[PDB]
Amino acid sequence: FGYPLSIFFIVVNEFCERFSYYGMRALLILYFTLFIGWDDNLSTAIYHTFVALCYLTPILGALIADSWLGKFKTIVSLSIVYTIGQVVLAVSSINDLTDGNRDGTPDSLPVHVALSMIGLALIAFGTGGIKPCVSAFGGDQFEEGQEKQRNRFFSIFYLAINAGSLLSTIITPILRVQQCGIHSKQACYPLAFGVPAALMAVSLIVFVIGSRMYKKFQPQGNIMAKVAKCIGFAITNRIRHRSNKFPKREHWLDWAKEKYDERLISQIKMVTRVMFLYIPLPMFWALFDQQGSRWTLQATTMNGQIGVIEIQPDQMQTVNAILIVIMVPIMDAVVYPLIAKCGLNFTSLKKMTVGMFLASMAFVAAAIVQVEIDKTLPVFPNGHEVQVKVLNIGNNSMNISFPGETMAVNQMSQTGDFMTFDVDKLSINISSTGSPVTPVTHNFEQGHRHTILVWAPNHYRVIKDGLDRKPEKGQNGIRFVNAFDKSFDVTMDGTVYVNVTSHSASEYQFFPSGKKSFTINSTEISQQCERNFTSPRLGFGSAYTYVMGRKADGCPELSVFGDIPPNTVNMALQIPQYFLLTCGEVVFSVTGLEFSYSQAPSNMKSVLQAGWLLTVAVGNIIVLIVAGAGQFSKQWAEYILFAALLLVVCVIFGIMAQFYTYVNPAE
Repeated sequence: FGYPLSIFFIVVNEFCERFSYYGMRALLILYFTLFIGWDDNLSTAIYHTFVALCYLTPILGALIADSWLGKFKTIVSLSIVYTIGQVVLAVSSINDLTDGNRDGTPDSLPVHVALSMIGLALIAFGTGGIKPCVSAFGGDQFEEGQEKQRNRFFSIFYLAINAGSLLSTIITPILRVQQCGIHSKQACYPLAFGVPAALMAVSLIVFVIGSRMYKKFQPQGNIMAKVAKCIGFAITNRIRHRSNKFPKREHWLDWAKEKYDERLISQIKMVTRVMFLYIPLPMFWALFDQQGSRWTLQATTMNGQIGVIEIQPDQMQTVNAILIVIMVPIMDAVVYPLIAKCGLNFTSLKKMTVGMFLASMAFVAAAIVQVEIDKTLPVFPNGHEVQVKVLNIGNNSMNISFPGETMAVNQMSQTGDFMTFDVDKLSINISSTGSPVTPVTHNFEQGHRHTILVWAPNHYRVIKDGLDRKPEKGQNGIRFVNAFDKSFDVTMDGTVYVNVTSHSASEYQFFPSGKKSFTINSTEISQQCERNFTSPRLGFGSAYTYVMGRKADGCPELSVFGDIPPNTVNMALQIPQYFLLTCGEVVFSVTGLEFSYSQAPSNMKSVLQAGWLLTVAVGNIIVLIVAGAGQFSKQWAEYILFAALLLVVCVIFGIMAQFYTYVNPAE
């Protein structure tokens, strides 16, 4: 190979940039959901504000590059700002800052969240600035060699962007969940945010110099005229005047005489036409980004596919990337067999319409899958009702008499699932074979779950659960229940249960996933029986009750009786969702960019990109004003609402496609 290695250099630049951006996105959503956790709606709102700012930035970056700075200076400065933002956010994620002085001033609102917002704003600025420059500059470098140098360029660059996304998401998710082997930090986010910063550092080192050969491009889009036109006709028509000439045509033509009256204004009219076409696109773009955000939120509460290997909450975007790559080549031949042996030809505008329809199908599938999830969800009753279960810890079976129903609870067994009763209508009676009926005498507080431990017909007690608010942001929980005459203490995974009183229950605390061993110490159980036991498979968001009874020799035996079961649905459902949304994105994006490009002069290729980015940003703002403001129901509500809006936009775009004059060899 030749000494000029610019190809490797720029493709490495692309890899690093995309890697960092997608890692940032995934961890952003899963951390705003988990660590700070203002609210799910607020989290997705902040994520979509970040995305909207990132997609609004590129036009500002191009204007700043046009104004005073140079292309190289602009790109390097924006890369530096992007790296600084990532680093400062990563520092914000870690909570420790060792200081000689003991004085700590959080500056009213927490330093954590404030530094996080500053970092995200900085990285939005940086990414928006750095995104457009590289491809255009590489094309302008040596377009002459279209024969095969240009072809190799495009191929390697495509491989690069595709890979930079996939590895990004997978590796970021993996890193996130790692208890690092350093000074005690059970945190997750510091290292995961730190990793992409190194790639930006290297890429900036990769882009240190131009190897004594580049080219300079100051003018981009002529923003002066683009604002002058608007201010001109608006001011001229607005002021109190006769306006006896043409309402909008004469002023437009006049200002064209005043300023650029040449191909400039002609092509401005040209694009103003193709853009009025873009106008209704926002919904599709809003839907794809809302997808990323709230789907990573819905995947948070599904199953995990423990299977052979856990899938991890934020790896469904990996499904998106994989399918994108695989089908992009498939689409060219299989899905376009030309006329083949049928009677239809398939046009770009109806291709975009079909893409919107496929996206609507993706979101209706999302809605039905979301409904399928609620088949198993902790209800947690509202006030004025209580939720009661009975657990047997004695050596005999009792017949528990609920109002209207009586069931027998065997030795070392529990009743069915939690049953809710009215506070005023609750009357529980306890009796066994040959024993008198003993009614319960306790004041059950409304809106709470109660467990009844019975070891004798005339002996019972009431224990409140106290988890009426789900596993909160935590994963899974556990209690311990004492069936021994004397109390015991247990240390499980380093956490110590202290003085679990006789015939009572221990309090709740959360532990990480996996099998955990515990050691139970008491004066009632001697040292000969090994007091260590290992937990059976523990799921996400679950809670279990462990009862320590007497064996034949009296040594403790394990008793697993779940109250809140682990959530189960299998991410398979996210797979149809992602297949359909992928197909949609592919066809829509490719067709639109090419058709928009085909009906425009080569001179304003950048203006179409600006329109595309503005469309995506407006869609993000729409998702913002829908998600942050509207809080009525679960994911199903806005899923259905977005599907309906997208279908309406699809039919409107079809009608618009029925009436459009196209263009010709642009002349």
